[PDB]
Amino acid sequence: WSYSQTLSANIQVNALQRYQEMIGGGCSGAFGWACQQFPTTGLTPENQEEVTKILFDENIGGLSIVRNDIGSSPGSTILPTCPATPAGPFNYQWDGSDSCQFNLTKTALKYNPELYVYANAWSAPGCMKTVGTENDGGQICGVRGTNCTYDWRQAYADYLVQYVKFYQAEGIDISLLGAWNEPDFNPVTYESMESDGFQAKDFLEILYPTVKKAFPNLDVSCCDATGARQERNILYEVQQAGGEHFFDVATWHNYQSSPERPFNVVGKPNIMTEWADGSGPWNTTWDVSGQLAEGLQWALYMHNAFTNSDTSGYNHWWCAGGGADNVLISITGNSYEVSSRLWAFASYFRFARPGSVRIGATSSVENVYVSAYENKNGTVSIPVINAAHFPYEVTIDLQGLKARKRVSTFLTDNSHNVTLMDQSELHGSVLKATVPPRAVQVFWLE
Amino acid sequence: WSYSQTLSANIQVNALQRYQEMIGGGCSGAFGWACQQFPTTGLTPENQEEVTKILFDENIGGLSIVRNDIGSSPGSTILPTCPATPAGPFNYQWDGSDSCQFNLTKTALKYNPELYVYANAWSAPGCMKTVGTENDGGQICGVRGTNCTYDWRQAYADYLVQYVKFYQAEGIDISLLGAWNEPDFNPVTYESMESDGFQAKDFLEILYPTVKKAFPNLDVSCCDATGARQERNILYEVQQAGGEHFFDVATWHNYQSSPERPFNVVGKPNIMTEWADGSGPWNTTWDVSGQLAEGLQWALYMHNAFTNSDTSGYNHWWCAGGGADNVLISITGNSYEVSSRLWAFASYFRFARPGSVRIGATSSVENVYVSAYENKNGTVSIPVINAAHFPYEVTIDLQGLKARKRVSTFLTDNSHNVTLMDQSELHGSVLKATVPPRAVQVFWLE
Ligand SMILES: *[C@@H]1O[C@H](CO)[C@@H](O[C@@H]2O[C@H](CO)[C@@H](O[C@@H]3O[C@H](CO[C@H]4O[C@H](CO[C@H]5O[C@H](CO)[C@@H](O)[C@H](O)[C@@H]5O[C@H]5O[C@H](CO)[C@@H](O)[C@H](O)[C@@H]5O)[C@@H](O)[C@H](O[C@H]5O[C@H](CO)[C@@H](O)[C@H](O)[C@@H]5O[C@H]5O[C@H](CO)[C@@H](O)[C@H](O)[C@@H]5O)[C@@H]4O)[C@@H](O)[C@H](O[C@H]4O[C@H](CO)[C@@H](O)[C@H](O)[C@@H]4O[C@H]4O[C@H](CO)[C@@H](O)[C@H](O)[C@@H]4O[C@H]4O[C@H](CO)[C@@H](O)[C@H](O)[C@@H]4O)[C@@H]3O)[C@H](O)[C@H]2NC(C)=O)[C@H](O)[C@H]1NC(C)=O
Ligand SMILES: *[C@@H]1O[C@H](CO)[C@@H](O[C@@H]2O[C@H](CO)[C@@H](O[C@@H]3O[C@H](CO[C@H]4O[C@H](CO[C@H]5O[C@H](CO)[C@@H](O)[C@H](O)[C@@H]5O[C@H]5O[C@H](CO)[C@@H](O)[C@H](O)[C@@H]5O)[C@@H](O)[C@H](O[C@H]5O[C@H](CO)[C@@H](O)[C@H](O)[C@@H]5O)[C@@H]4O)[C@@H](O)[C@H](O[C@H]4O[C@H](CO)[C@@H](O)[C@H](O)[C@@H]4O[C@H]4O[C@H](CO)[C@@H](O)[C@H](O)[C@@H]4O)[C@@H]3O)[C@H](O)[C@H]2NC(C)=O)[C@H](O)[C@H]1NC(C)=O
Ligand SMILES: *[C@@H]1O[C@H](CO)[C@@H](O[C@@H]2O[C@H](CO)[C@@H](O[C@@H]3O[C@H](CO[C@H]4O[C@H](CO)[C@@H](O)[C@H](O[C@H]5O[C@H](CO)[C@@H](O)[C@H](O)[C@@H]5O)[C@@H]4O)[C@@H](O)[C@H](O[C@H]4O[C@H](CO)[C@@H](O)[C@H](O)[C@@H]4O)[C@@H]3O)[C@H](O)[C@H]2NC(C)=O)[C@H](O)[C@H]1NC(C)=O
Ligand SMILES: *[C@@H]1O[C@H](CO)[C@@H](O[C@@H]2O[C@H](CO)[C@@H](O[C@@H]3O[C@H](CO[C@H]4O[C@H](CO)[C@@H](O)[C@H](O)[C@@H]4O)[C@@H](O)[C@H](O[C@H]4O[C@H](CO)[C@@H](O)[C@H](O)[C@@H]4O)[C@@H]3O)[C@H](O)[C@H]2NC(C)=O)[C@H](O)[C@H]1NC(C)=O
Ligand SMILES: *[C@@H]1O[C@H](CO)[C@@H](O[C@@H]2O[C@H](CO)[C@@H](O)[C@H](O)[C@H]2NC(C)=O)[C@H](O)[C@H]1NC(C)=O
Ligand SMILES: *[C@@H]1O[C@H](CO)[C@@H](O[C@@H]2O[C@H](CO)[C@@H](O)[C@H](O)[C@H]2NC(C)=O)[C@H](O)[C@H]1NC(C)=O
Ligand SMILES: *[C@@H]1O[C@H](CO)[C@@H](O)[C@H](O)[C@H]1NC(C)=O
Ligand SMILES: *[C@@H]1O[C@H](CO)[C@@H](O)[C@H](O)[C@H]1NC(C)=O
Ligand SMILES: *[C@@H]1O[C@H](CO)[C@@H](O)[C@H](O)[C@H]1NC(C)=O
Repeated sequence: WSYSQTLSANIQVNALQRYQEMIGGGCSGAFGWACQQFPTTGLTPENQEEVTKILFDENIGGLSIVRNDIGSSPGSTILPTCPATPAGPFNYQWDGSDSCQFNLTKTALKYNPELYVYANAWSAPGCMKTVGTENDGGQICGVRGTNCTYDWRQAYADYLVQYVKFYQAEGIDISLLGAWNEPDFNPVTYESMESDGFQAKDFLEILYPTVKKAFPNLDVSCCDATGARQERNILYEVQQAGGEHFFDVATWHNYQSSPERPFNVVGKPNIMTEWADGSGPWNTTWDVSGQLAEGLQWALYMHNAFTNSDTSGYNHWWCAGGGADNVLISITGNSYEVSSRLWAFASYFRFARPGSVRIGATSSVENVYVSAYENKNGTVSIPVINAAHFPYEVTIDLQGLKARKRVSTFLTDNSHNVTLMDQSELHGSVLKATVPPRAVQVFWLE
Repeated sequence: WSYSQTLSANIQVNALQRYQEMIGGGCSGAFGWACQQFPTTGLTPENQEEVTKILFDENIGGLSIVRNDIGSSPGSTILPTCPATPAGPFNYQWDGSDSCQFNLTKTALKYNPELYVYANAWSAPGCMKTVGTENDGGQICGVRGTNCTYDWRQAYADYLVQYVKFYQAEGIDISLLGAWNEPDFNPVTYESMESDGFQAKDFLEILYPTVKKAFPNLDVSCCDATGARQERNILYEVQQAGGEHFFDVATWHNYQSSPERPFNVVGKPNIMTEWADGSGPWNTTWDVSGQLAEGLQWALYMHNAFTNSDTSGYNHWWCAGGGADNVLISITGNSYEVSSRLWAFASYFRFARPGSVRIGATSSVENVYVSAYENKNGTVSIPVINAAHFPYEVTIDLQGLKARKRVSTFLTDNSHNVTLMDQSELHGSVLKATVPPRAVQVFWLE
């Protein structure tokens, strides 16, 4: 809703003030959701291509991250049968599908050559865990606080690297490798594995050099905790245990604690690697209810992470399929619907491409939000969020961007999906525009 | 889970550093949940008393806040029929039940004489709203951005004060009065009413002096937003509109944004007035899964709010009844179970009573959390949370508490519910103790 009233906001953007390097937005096809995106029954191949294109085409959804589950379940793992001991031999199996995640990754890469693939294990194979199963939590055999018949840490590291090798041989580079999912949480009934930061360091001291020996440019994550506070606690313990230099990227989920402050690592970026409305019905609205599933709220959640926790990437849970509101694109039979959450993603990532750097942006009005990003080639994005219920006349002072010639204005609200509204020449360093209520307006400077 | 390892933590507590004044913990019986706690069949009257005592007895749950819905629905409102215009006559009705909330409040007061009652409207009567119904959001007629036939603001203020008068005539003092619930959110199907901060100020400028004339010590809240960020935006706008001194307490819910920083108001306390696991099954465990419903997680959520957003009070959603995990005590027939979330509440509020002041407390270990509270009468509570998975030997240095002579130690973990562990004489200003893994240990100084 909105009403007639106009106020003003002053914004200053300063390319001399520089923060994090951005990675992008993304989603997962884990647990067979990639097969709902690529079913070859119901959704036609034309429509499966279109759905993936909507997500990963720079000009539409703008996404760049595909997060794949290194599976550990019957029929989803590269190690369906384990050797008796870590001496092996190991019989690795690749079916060219990987629960259709290979299809998802290959197709996303077709539409986005800058794809950032995150291979993330939810559990080790059960044979290398205290509980003897990929379900029900438990620990990698060989970290402190375990008493298994053998130390399986090297074997688990080698297994993760082999998964990466399968994708490399198909011509797909992995960008990030993770060995846990939500290690602070035991869901019991599906792939899971628990850890504190001391036990995590006990594994990372083996994983990290093993990875760099095979793939010197492959980054290692830690540790996909359920929330920001749980991640900070694991990060503290990893560093306390001596493992500061055994991971490269802090990864965390937004389910069980959300941050308003940075993470407790120096010199490492962070990615929010999973979040969704896990309980509500399928939803597409931008700003009708004010509920957390809506697109405008996701624009605001992302602004908070990028400006207050210096976050470099942001992932929905699933890309496309069933699962009610857990996807960005809902698929039923040969039909699909796009949630306006994707246009919140696009408002950031259609314009701030991988390698862009967040730069200084301030607003004189608390709920007229602004951030700004400078691409490697010097183009600049300024996504402004008018979270108020009436229009704001904004004035944007540009510092450090004198080499800019043109400005294009894009709008997302209840009747606009990143719509091009205006294009003008830049004849000074000041932008003036009226931002509609409850909207994201992106100023694209070239 | 835990393992064998011991590390140490240094803690410093300083009564010379002083923060917020505490109000307490509590819950609601709105929407008929008080009638599930006091039912006409099933739970016996003796068990109804016992459930209320478990919540509000200082020695058990330690809660002090009862949050009541000033109802607006057929059968639950003090204004069953509206006059045609704000001139009235208003035919107010008091049935002495208030959807059993009177019984909840009167029984809670019997177990806690310091009960802090928060009377909170979810919506104005439909006749005073733009939408003509208590459901489906909409605005108080007469705030900016409305074009109703009449300005109903004074009438709504008088109606809220009359509700308070009915309670005060029955011998129950109301401590806080709120005119909206989640004004950033429209659930459509139940009592709701929307507002931005400008519109809220337009009503608060009438409600506030109306309230203080009738009840000079009755505090006014604003505005029970669905999350911390939504509350900050409304508070910004109320103050931008000129309304800084038309409310007394900032109220907010933890559903759609959680804080790690203070709220944007000077000289006013804040209360987190509603949160719960809205979707999961009924749950009582302390630390088995690591899921957000668990008692240990709630202890940590409260620590975060009290130490990082200076929060003075904390409410579950419902007190007791059905509704899966939305209650602190589940009732089925003549049986009940208590969630260990209640022992997280007690770890703070059994010992930090109304009027206590949060004092300085630091820990040398990130996930050994500490806070500290000084009661008006000089006793001090120090709730330490060992969020690690092994025991910590803590050393607590006490500054500014020379005149305390005794310490009692209370423990909550998977096998203890605020159990008295030890009582010792206080020699010197140094406490030493081993805090078990995944536990809240309270040091009670007298
Ligand atoms: C400051 O401040 C603070 C805070 O506030 C404080 O403190 C506090 O105080 C309060 C007041 O006083 C209190 O309360 C109270 O209480 C009571 C009871 O008591 C009892 O109990 C308790 C508890 O117990 C439990 O716990 C424990 C621990 O753990 C254990 O051990 C036990 O066994 C138990 O257990 C159980 O339970 C639990 C839960 O609870 C569980 O968990 C478990 O498991 C189990 O089950 C206790 O504590 C006590 O004891 C104590 O004390 C005694 C004396 O009495 C002694 O002898 C002992 O020894 C002890 O002490 C020790 O310890 C402790 C701990 O425990 C420590 O702390 C110390 O220090 C020492 O060391 C007992 O046993 C009650 O009764 C009360 O009530 C009342 O009041 C109310 C209000 O307030 C009301 O409502 C009610 O109703 C009543 O009323 C009545 O009374 C009054 C007076 O009293 C009046 O006024 C009225 O009117 C009425 O009257 C009527 O009635 C009567 C009778 O009663 C008659 O007589 C007449 O005539 C008429 O008819 C109260 O509530 C609390 O407790 C406290 N806290 C703490 C923590 O401590 C302080 O004090 C201050 N200070 C200053 C200086 O000021
Ligand atoms: C600095 O970095 C910047 C960031 O990267 C960079 O900007 C971006 O550059 C890239 C690379 O060039 C651009 O991406 C290309 O886009 C081509 C299509 O371009 C045309 O369509 C665009 C989108 O059009 C929609 O949106 C507009 C804005 O709302 C509307 O006006 C349109 O009507 C249209 O709307 C429809 O779709 C919307 C969703 O998209 C929807 O909301 C709406 O409702 C409606 O449905 C237009 O922006 C663009 O228009 C501009 O350019 C034309 C000139 O062509 C002008 O006439 C226009 O007036 C306007 O100025 C175009 O119309 C793609 O074809 C291209 O694909 C190729 O490349 C990718 C990989 O990048 C491959 O995967 C793909 O297969 C293609 O490969 C083929 O070609 C390449 C060479 O092109 C070759 O190498 C390869 O081997 C193969 O042969 C690519 O995706 C991106 O659009 C730019 N973004 C922005 C925001 O501008 C910037 O240029 C850099 N600057 C410098 C100096 O380096
Ligand atoms: C400290 O504080 C804690 C927290 O309050 C107290 O611990 C809790 O106590 C309550 C009761 O006071 C417990 O609830 C009861 O649990 C028992 C045990 O159930 C378990 O074991 C059974 C085998 O003996 C098993 O059958 C159960 O499994 C069934 O039920 C679960 C429910 O989740 C379901 O998921 C399964 O699929 C099964 O269907 C379970 O594993 C249980 O038997 C009790 O049932 C009785 O009462 C209920 C009414 O509540 C009634 O409906 C039943 O028919 C039956 O009459 C009841 O559920 C609770 O589990 C405890 N929680 C924890 C974390 O321990 C603790 O007691 C306090 N300490 C002290 C000293 O007081
Ligand atoms: C900008 O981006 C937004 C967000 O992606 C787009 O808006 C969404 O568009 C989709 C379709 O692409 C909409 O989904 C469709 O909504 C229709 C309306 O549903 C309402 O009204 C009917 C009428 O009775 C009710 O039955 C229903 O419950 C709703 O109240 C539906 O009719 C559509 O149903 C279709 O699919 C189902 C599949 O089971 C079939 O049963 C039907 O027969 C039919 O084939 C569908 O659900 C969605 O509502 C839009 N959301 C919003 C917030 O607008 C914009 O289109 C896009 N802009 C542009 C220009 O493209
Ligand atoms: C999420 O978005 C959906 C649409 O994708 C909204 O669906 C509406 O549902 C109500 C019934 O609950 C219908 O009367 C409307 O016609 C639906 N709208 C449309 C456009 O189809 C749903 O309300 C949204 N939920 C939230 C919480 O915002
Ligand atoms: C919340 O607490 C309940 C107990 O109140 C836990 O219940 C267990 O549920 C599983 C199935 O999900 C049963 O097999 C167990 O027997 C139950 N335990 C008991 C003691 O009844 C439940 O697991 C907890 N949920 C979370 C997420 O922690
Ligand atoms: C997935 O890709 C493989 C080869 O990469 C192909 O054989 C198979 O048909 C694809 N599956 C779907 C459902 O598109
Ligand atoms: C570990 O397990 C083996 C085999 O059960 C047992 O012999 C050994 O004592 C255990 N180690 C410890 C330290 O308990
Ligand atoms: C509510 O309180 C009155 C007076 O104490 C009592 O008579 C009535 O039975 C109570 N109602 C219920 C449902 O317990």
